[PDB]
Amino acid sequence: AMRQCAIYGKGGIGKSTTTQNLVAALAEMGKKVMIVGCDPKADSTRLILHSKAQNTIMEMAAEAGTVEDLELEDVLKAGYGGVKCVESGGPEPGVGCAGRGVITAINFLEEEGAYEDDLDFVFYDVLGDVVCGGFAMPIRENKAQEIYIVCSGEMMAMYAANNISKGIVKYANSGSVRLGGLICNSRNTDREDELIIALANKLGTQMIHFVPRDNVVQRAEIRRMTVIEYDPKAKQADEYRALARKVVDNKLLVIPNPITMDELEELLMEFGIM
Amino acid sequence: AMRQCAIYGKGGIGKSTTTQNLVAALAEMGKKVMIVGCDPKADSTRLILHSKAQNTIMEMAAEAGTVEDLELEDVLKAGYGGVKCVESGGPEPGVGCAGRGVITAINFLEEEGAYEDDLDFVFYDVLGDVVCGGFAMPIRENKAQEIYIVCSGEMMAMYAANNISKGIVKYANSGSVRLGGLICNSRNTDREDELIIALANKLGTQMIHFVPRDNVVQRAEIRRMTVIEYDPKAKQADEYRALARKVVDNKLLVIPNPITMDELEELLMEFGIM
Ligand SMILES: Nc1ncnc2c1ncn2[C@@H]1O[C@H](COP(=O)(O)OP(=O)(O)O)[C@@H](O)[C@H]1O
Ligand SMILES: Nc1ncnc2c1ncn2[C@@H]1O[C@H](COP(=O)(O)OP(=O)(O)O)[C@@H](O)[C@H]1O
Ligand SMILES: [Mg+2]
Ligand SMILES: [Mg+2]
Repeated sequence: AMRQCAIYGKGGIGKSTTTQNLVAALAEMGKKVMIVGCDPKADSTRLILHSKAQNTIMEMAAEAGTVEDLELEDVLKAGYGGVKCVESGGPEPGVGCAGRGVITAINFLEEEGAYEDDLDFVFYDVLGDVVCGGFAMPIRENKAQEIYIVCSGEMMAMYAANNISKGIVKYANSGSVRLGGLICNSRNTDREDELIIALANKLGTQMIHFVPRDNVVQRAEIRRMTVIEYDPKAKQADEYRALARKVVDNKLLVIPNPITMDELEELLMEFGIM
Repeated sequence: AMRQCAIYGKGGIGKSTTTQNLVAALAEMGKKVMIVGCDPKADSTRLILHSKAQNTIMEMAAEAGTVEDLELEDVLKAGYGGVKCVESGGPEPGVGCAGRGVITAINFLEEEGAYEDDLDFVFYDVLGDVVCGGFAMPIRENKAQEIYIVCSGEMMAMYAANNISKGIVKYANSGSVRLGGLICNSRNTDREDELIIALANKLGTQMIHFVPRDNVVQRAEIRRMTVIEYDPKAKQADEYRALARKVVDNKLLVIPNPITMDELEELLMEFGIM
């Protein structure tokens, strides 16, 4: 068995930092993981690979001629803890659909046997500001059974979580894609944990972890490293270990209950965030 | 003559708050303005209309049968200072292309004569996290000659500004779409103004205004109002008046010079933001 998970959320919310640190913690535990980058920013694997970023399947297929001329062993790269890494890529801005590389990449990985029985987890790191094209494909085509949404007390981040949840509902008649939890990536605001707990309850899920804002993240990332590798004794490393443990142990996977803008605004007003 | 302007930027950066306040300041000056909402969030006109939001062209065409059964005078709504307002709308998450409503809306406005000679400005408020589909249409189809990008010292906001600039470059062989400036919507961080000035210089544009972070915005918006209308004496009202004046007087419209991720990271490192 292997658990296919996707991390969604609005841009800049902390998807890639949270995913790579969570996965490093899983590898530290003994799990075999692969990360599939599904964001055109294409820096979703750099902290595992100690790298600037990673060359993308779209880039690599173009140099090889066709995606058929690519070999999986040339594409997947292993970094910290043996974690395997790949980036989808996408067309340049203003050219075609920003999500088109995700479809090509996931199909390539499936055909070439990347989903080896020894893997324990796959994590897709997916742009979540729009839920369409290749960005919706992990949900529409039943690729990620467990969706975790990174958000914060920011209205836009909660709105994005609600929109992703609407996408999950739309495809619930087929497949088994479910909402597994919200991850609050703290803005260091008061009552933010309570706000995200309340949002999760309205959606029917849970706040699986509250990730604190901590400067050690920036110091690790300047050195192209997860906190797990950079400073295994840091408080923040233990936070990512707690998130990883709760993901491993999580059994709540629901069809969520999207809320109205009225309910979103009411949540914001109640917890004094405004 | 009328100047067609578009406000782009990543989600949550301040596009709609900045646009509606800028436009209220223009109306206060005596300008005739229309705002075209091009973001699926569809709350780009609520502060002009004193409203929850505005029903969208996609919603309204569906109830009327066809977009041909819609009348412009039923669609455009006027609020503070006579500013005219319309929302494109878009499909639900997971359904088709998130930007498809923008194409329908702009074509409807053009055919129905919305671009009356008496208008001084049109502002499109456009989602900027992906530059594709209907979100690229104002650039691809030469609808907004002057692009202003709202950003901040946040790496993701600067990355988005760079991506939008790449879209402008891609279509520079036709039409007259140009980058008019960056608007820094402050995160209250040190050297943020200098950082955005430096980014603008590398792109070949300017920082047209630094908008401070000010709680009066939240107090105005709780009451569904621009700061201009809510408290015309507020310091922040004068900030939006300064932005509006500089937009009116701006003559620098360039084909920008997009930068590398290496240059973006170097900017961040230099100004001590990290
Ligand atoms: N818990 C945290 N503490 C401190 N900084 C963080 C934290 N989470 C994310 N960041 C910083 O926020 C920025 C954006 O995070 P990232 O994961 O790249 O977002 P996304 O992938 O959602 O666009 C990065 O500079 C990252 O280092
Ligand atoms: N200069 C500012 N000072 C205080 N709050 C602001 C400012 N600009 C924006 N905001 C707040 O930031 C949030 C997001 O702004 P908004 O314009 O809706 O972003 P976007 O349209 O880019 O998604 C809103 O709650 C808004 O009130
Ligand atoms: Mg990322
Ligand atoms: Mg907006």
